[PDB]
Amino acid sequence: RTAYNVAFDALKNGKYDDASQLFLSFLELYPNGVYTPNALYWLGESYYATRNFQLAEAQFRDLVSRYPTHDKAAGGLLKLGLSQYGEGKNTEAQQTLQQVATQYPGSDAARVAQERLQSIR
Ligand SMILES: [Zn+2]
Repeated sequence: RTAYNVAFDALKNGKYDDASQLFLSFLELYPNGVYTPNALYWLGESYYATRNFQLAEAQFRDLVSRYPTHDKAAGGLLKLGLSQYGEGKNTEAQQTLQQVATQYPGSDAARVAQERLQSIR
């Protein structure tokens, strides 16, 4: 049990403010560790959960940029687009959701991105 687990447990319990502080703290210590991509993703999700779309955008963008082949990257790009939609940036959001199907064809994330894209229209 380490700092990642302490952060993850706050998230599991729906304590999003605590989880954001703890994952932010984790990322200060681990700018490029084994669980860095995971932490960027979950920090993004913590922010997304509380409609902090600008804060979420930074985390998901970083994740996809730096770890494009990581397990979390497809979902990260999906949530980047959803965060941009949350910011009211419809053009940029549609572009990003389109990117999920292009860069991560066949992924669960690509499917969801297409569903959300059709709803945005
Ligand atoms: Zn934006």
